[PDB]
Amino acid sequence: KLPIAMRAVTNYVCLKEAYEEQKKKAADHPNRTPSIWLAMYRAFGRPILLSSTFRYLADLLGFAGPLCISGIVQRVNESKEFLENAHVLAVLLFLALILQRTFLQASYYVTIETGINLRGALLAMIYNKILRLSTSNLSMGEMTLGQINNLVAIETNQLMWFLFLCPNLWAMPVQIIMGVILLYNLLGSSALVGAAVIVLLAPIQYFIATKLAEAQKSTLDYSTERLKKTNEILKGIKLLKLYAWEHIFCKSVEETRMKELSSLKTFALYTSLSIFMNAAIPIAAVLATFVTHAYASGNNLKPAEAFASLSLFHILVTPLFLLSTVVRFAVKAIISVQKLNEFLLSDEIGDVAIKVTNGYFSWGSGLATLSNIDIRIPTGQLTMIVGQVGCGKSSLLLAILGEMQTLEGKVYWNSRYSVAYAAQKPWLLNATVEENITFGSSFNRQRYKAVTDACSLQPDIDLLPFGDQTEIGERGINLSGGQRQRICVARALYQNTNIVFLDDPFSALDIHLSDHLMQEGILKFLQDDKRTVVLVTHKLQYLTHADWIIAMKDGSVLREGTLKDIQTKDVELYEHWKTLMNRWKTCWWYLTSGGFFLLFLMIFSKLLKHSVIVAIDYWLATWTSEYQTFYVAGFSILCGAGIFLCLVTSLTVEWMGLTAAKNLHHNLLNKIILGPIRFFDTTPLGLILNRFSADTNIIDQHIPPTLESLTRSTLLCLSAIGMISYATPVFLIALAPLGVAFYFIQKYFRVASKDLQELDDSTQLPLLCHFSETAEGLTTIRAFRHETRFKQRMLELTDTNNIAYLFLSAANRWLEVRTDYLGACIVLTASIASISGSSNSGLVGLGLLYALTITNYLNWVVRNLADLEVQMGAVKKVNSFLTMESENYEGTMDPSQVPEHWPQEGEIKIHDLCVRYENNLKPVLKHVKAYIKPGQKVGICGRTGSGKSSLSLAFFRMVDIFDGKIVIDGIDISKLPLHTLRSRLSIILQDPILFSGSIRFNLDPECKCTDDRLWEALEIAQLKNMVKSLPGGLDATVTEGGENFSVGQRQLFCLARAFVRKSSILIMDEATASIDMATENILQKVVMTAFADRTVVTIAHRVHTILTADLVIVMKRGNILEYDTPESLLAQEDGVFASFVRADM
Ligand SMILES: CC(C)CCC[C@@H](C)[C@H]1CC[C@H]2[C@@H]3CC=C4C[C@@H](OC(=O)CCC(=O)O)CC[C@]4(C)[C@H]3CC[C@]12C
Ligand SMILES: Nc1ncnc2c1ncn2[C@@H]1O[C@H](COP(=O)(O)OP(=O)(O)OP(=O)(O)O)[C@@H](O)[C@H]1O
Ligand SMILES: Nc1ncnc2c1ncn2[C@@H]1O[C@H](COP(=O)(O)OP(=O)(O)O)[C@@H](O)[C@H]1O
Ligand SMILES: CC1(C)Oc2ccc(C#N)cc2[C@@H](N2CCCC2=O)[C@@H]1O
Ligand SMILES: [Mg+2]
Ligand SMILES: [Mg+2]
Repeated sequence: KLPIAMRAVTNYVCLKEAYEEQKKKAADHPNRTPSIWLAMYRAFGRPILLSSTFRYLADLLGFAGPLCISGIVQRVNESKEFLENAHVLAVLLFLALILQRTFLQASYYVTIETGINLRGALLAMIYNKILRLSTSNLSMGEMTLGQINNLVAIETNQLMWFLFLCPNLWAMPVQIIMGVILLYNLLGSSALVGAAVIVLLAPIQYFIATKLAEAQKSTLDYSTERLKKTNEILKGIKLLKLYAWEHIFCKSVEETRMKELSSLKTFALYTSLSIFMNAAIPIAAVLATFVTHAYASGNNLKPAEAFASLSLFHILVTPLFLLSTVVRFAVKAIISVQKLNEFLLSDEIGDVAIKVTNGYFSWGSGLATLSNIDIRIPTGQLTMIVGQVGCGKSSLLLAILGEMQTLEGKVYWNSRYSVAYAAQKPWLLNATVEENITFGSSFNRQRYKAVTDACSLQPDIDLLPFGDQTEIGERGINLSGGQRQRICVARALYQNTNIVFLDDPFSALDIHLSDHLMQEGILKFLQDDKRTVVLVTHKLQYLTHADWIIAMKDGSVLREGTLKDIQTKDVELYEHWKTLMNRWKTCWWYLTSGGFFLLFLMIFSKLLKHSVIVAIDYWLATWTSEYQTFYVAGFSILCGAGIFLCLVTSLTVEWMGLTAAKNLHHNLLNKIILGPIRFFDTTPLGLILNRFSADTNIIDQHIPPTLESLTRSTLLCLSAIGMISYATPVFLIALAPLGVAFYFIQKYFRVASKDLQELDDSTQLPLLCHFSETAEGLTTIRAFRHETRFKQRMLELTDTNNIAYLFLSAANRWLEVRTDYLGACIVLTASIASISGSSNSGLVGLGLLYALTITNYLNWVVRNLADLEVQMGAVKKVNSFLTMESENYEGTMDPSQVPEHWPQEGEIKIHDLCVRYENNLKPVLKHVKAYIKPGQKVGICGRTGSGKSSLSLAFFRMVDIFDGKIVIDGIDISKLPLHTLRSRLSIILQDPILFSGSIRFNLDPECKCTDDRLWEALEIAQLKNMVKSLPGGLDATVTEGGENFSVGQRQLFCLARAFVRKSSILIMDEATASIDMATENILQKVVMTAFADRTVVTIAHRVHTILTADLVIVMKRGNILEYDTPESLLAQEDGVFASFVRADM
């Protein structure tokens, strides 16, 4: 499989020991952080020393070119002592070249091996950190799941790619210095003038690296923010599309994209300037050197010395080809490792089954949310926790589990035992249903059947494509909320632990499913195993079954004991409870996106640049062919034109890249956000967010540099071929076999590369997904204490990905070795042809040194072409989304007919409405006919899967209608533009989607509302006091996903978000699912007293709420059964509504 040295386990252990030694060294000092760079050096240095040794030997052998060219030229110009023989020197040059290529490839192999080992070790380190970091980092905005995913995907790979190129940073300097030292021998003091111009690259490149570092840090910041906004959009597309807020968030994302593109333009300008200097300081150095020699040494250059010096200049230029690449990658890797080091230095976690005494706990801030927690959980009994929204129940659970730092008090666990946690926000991995329910336990069909029948999952799973073996979660078929929650509770029940913490498992479930889970699942199945159970529920009707009762108010336990104990001590609380219960082509498109003028300007400028650059060498050959003002003047004008064209060609390609990136991302976003909701339901969010993050990163930052390096290399190779063939017209014949050979090796490479490439992208996706599903749901993994198994799985997956990437790199090295030997053969053939069949004593030299150039740059041509193919793949992925269906916003009703206040009355008539989600699917709604008067209170009830939500989303045309007319105030909604319909009606969904920013930003993203109405709304939604007490008032922050607030408070914010709009029709779809009964009653009273004029349709979670409603509808499999007042339906014998009321009460 993977050799032991290359396993992620050993590399991780080595890097971890190095980093722990660094942490010791840091503990030695105050304000001296541990450094990843020294840890990595100490751990993985010896391989890098080996590769550096190979590189130095390669450079020393590369200096054989100058000597051999000098000898060959001198001999063409004019035993065993025949080593001067031209052919002998040519053969020695060929052998030196093959040996240099062997050493270079050995160095590359060692470096890539080390880079892959280090990538594995770093991913292991940050994965263990994920398993260690406290959730208060994500809850308070310290960081986000997206940032951690960015670490795993972009930043670690950026460090790895830099480490591939690392030996250059110290090898390129040396190779340059040696060159100067040799030039000085041939040319005397004149060569010191060129040495100064070359030395100036060090200050210049350091300055440019400073500027690039600043620009890259800014780009990374704005990329983080833009991806945050994009992810929040994609996750909440339903709410945005329902509120007509799509374009507002699109505009904000575009603003952040503009800032990111300004930072990218600074980075491109300074990258384009570094390329200009690396190219034009050699032109200037050649000028200075040879002009000075012309006017200092009276003796002219003999051809041998001239060509030796020119070859030394070529050997200097080769280092500077890759200097821009290495400075770019080093500047990116420095930022990357700053981010990694910030991540790895963060906050980390610190009878009677559980006994908490005098416990003050806080959510990683400094102010206590729980105080005076004196509780005990009796062993093997049912403990129920009851409290209004935001009273510390989930806080209490995650405190016992130790997930929030303790300020005072103790918890005793008569080290922690494995506790089965069913979190309030259910978490599902990307495995099958069976894997999520078993969750790392031996399959037992008897227990599995018992659990599945206690959670009523059987009818729901047999409706799935592959019953019980269908992939679930992100990247798989998306289950409804109730299905996901019941799968999570099934997971909790199936495990063989003794303590089961269930945090409100009945939020999404209806009355029948909830009662079934309570009777068969908790009271019967768990009490048979005699397992401790802690329930956090608002279902007060279940308090009769409770064995122990904890009551929580305002963060502190108000009273604790059996029901009778509470009745005897706190008569008030018991009476309150009783009252409440009432008892390719893509490449051409990328090039053309410039506009047919940037492309042709680029290509013509590059060709002219190389024409002049090669004319410089031809001119030097002709000039030194003597053994003057005219030659100096011609040389100067050629060099100046070369510098100018270098500047132009540098700018053009980067500008092309900028424009292409901007247009690609803009089209992608403005087409994704206009798609139908069916597209987002069907397509996994991963397949879209990856386009937005990884493919966008490639398009922005990876394609322009690869393309420019490819063009430079290919034109250097073509220039060398042209010069050689001109010097020796016979070489063209020799170009027939070799060229053909090229075409073959590449061919073979492809049929493997492609294959391996697919593998390397199919084995990386699991790994990344793991880092996701552990970053999310971390508290669950640490509640079951399955951290060891997840570490093992991460090591396995990273080993697999490393095997795949190692084979990919091995194929690349195969092709590179083959092309290097082909280039050595090209050099040999050109050398022989020039020695034997060239006219002048100067053309032999040009042919030889340009053959050397061919060998030097053909390798880069091949490598960069392969990389550019793999990246045009990503451009193809991004372009694929411009063929989406676009929701029809146009509308047909003339805007003149639509009044200025269209829902002015709020009377809805639904005539023969039949709704389906996709064509050739079951009609969820069947010939429903409804008539709600203006200013009428309508309550719709039914069992899960009865089309309540379909009937709700019908008004906003998020479900495709087969037949039926929905007339709101005399207008068929089918004619209106989508926005005038979706903006003038307000709907409160069941899932509390919440965006990052202030409270204001979540209540009115347009900022078109005064603070007074925001306070009115937050008063109706019962959140006025909590916001008044919050640090920043209405400007208080809301971290991504609303994690810093309770679930109930998230829902109440979602209710205020609807109350602000103040439209005439309010569709409340199970809005009080997570709200407790105490808050829910007062909230309903206030909403009825405030919206008494408007028309509200309430799809109710409990029938008690819709008892005081003007009209009641009961749905059953898409059919309205009873249509009358609640009194009539109650008085009907054996009626459905009457049965609902008994169960709910
Ligand atoms: C000119 C000849 C003799 C050698 C060609 C390369 C070298 C000049 C070396 C010596 C100094 C090196 C540069 C000096 C330091 C930096 C900055 C470094 O990034 C940072 O320093 C962080 C940014 C910051 O300081 O805020 C990235 C590598 C780089 C460009 C180095 C790249 C390789 C350089 C140019
Ligand atoms: N992840 C979190 N990070 C920081 N503060 C939090 C977090 N969750 C809740 N809080 C704060 O803790 C207080 C208690 O909320 P908690 O999380 O215990 O809700 P809960 O009572 O379990 O929820 P509900 O009963 O509505 O389902 C709230 O004021 C909230 O501000
Ligand atoms: N996103 C969806 N795409 C296709 N069909 C769905 C989707 N959601 C629900 N359904 C189907 O429509 C029917 C009614 O679902 P729904 O309207 O969600 O019921 P409820 O009113 O209880 O929410 C169900 O039988 C279900 O199979
Ligand atoms: C004028 C010369 C000495 O200086 C430069 C400057 C920039 C670049 C580039 N890229 C290349 C070169 C030399 N060439 C031209 C073809 C191969 C090579 O090394 C030039 O012969
Ligand atoms: Mg809760
Ligand atoms: Mg529903």
